[PDB]
Amino acid sequence: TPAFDKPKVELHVHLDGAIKPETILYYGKRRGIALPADTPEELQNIIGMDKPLTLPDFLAKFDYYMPAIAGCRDAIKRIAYEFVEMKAKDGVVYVEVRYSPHLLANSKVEPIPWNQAEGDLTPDEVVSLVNQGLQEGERDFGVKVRSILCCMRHQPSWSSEVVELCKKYREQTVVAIDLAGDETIEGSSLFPGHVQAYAEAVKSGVHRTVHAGEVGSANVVKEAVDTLKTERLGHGYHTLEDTTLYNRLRQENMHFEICPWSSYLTGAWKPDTEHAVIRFKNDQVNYSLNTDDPLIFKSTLDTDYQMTKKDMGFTEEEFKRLNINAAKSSFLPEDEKKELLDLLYKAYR
Ligand SMILES: CCCCCC(=O)Nc1nc(-c2ccc(O)cc2)c(-c2ccc(O)cc2)s1
Ligand SMILES: [Zn+2]
Repeated sequence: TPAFDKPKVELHVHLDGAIKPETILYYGKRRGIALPADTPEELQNIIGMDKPLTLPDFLAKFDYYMPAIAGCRDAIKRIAYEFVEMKAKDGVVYVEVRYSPHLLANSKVEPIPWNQAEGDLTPDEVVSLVNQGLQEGERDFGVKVRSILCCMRHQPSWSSEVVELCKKYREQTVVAIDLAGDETIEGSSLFPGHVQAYAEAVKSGVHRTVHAGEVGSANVVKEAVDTLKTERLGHGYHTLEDTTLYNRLRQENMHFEICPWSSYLTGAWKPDTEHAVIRFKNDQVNYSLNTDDPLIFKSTLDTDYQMTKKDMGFTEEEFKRLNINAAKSSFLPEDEKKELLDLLYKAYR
């Protein structure tokens, strides 16, 4: 039953919310971290969702699984390897994947993530292993992979390690910075650790994306654009609350990272209304379709397309239009960006 059986691209998906239950539950055994269940199927039920949660309830899910994988050096490279296959099974020819170095680390990170004890595995080593997993992954499954390192809203003191990690591992495989986390923290956009991590990126031409607009206000989005200088938005749904902001960003041909299934499940979208993507579709916006976290949302790429295929009208034409846009909007070098594009064109006709 796949809603769109063509090659796809995906620009908004998190490593740490795309681990197989099997693998989480594997490192749980392999190292003594007691999880809330012992066969994969009920993990995917506990560590998964089907109503709007609360925000507390959502973050706590991260408190379950993460410490099985974080701190373990091979679970790292492994979730990365497993990630890439997960995508070839979706039909994706190009993915940028994101995650926070920090939150798979247990050494040289204040504060130590997830309640872990100290350690041996630094933020910087984290990225290295992710590169390996992902780029072996590329070689066997046939996906083009870049990564993207996430700044965290509630930790602007990490942010500098993030842009500089970005610079340290550039195309190999890192292409962009992000800002992610609770976008509802008061003033987190303009916290100086972040404003400067983003000005560093401009400076040293690392590409940029931001979650804004998802669960937070139009002003979150403008801060993103005007102050952190994003090239793309993470979700951006609330953009439509500010008509000039929207209008301008339609003039600017900005890229919105839509996540349709993601958004219902978060409250981000109110099940009564006109889904924002339907607007973006009717106004010809530059958006892309994305799962965001397929673990928590017990989902796959096809699920997102299915939601819109059958709940919101979307045609094959449209589906194709948006992978196009997605490719165009990628943080790939320009030579490779047009190579993606021609793949997509030959496959699309
Ligand atoms: C309730 C629905 C709202 C959804 C929107 C939201 O706030 N998203 C978030 N993403 C992460 C996140 C980001 C990157 C990452 O690598 C892992 C998680 C959060 C996090 C979760 C736990 C935490 O300690 C801090 C932020 S909170
Ligand atoms: Zn996200």
